[PDB]
Amino acid sequence: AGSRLASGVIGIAQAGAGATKAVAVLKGDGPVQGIINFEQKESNGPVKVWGSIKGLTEGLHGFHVHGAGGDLGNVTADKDGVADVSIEDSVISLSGDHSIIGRTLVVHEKAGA
Repeated sequence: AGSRLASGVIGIAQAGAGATKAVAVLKGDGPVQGIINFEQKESNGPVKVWGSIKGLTEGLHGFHVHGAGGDLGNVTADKDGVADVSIEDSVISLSGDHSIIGRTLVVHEKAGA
């Protein structure tokens, strides 16, 4: 039994004079679905990750971008199976050589734990 993932590619939403936005539509097995937004005002600036994921078993779930420097820790799903996400991370970026744009966001469907 290898780990089942819900995942989605991180796509560009907007550009500005430095400001970037991106979205990942997460899709997995059964009812697992979510939308995760990413925002950065300036290059090399902190990245605000926010959104929510539904259909997850209650508990912790591995949550990260597939690739180097892509660990965002875990998200916590409540008894409804809903995990609200709200992280600010300066490791990841939406520009440069390690831009998470075009890379795949994944969440472990197996709880924590």
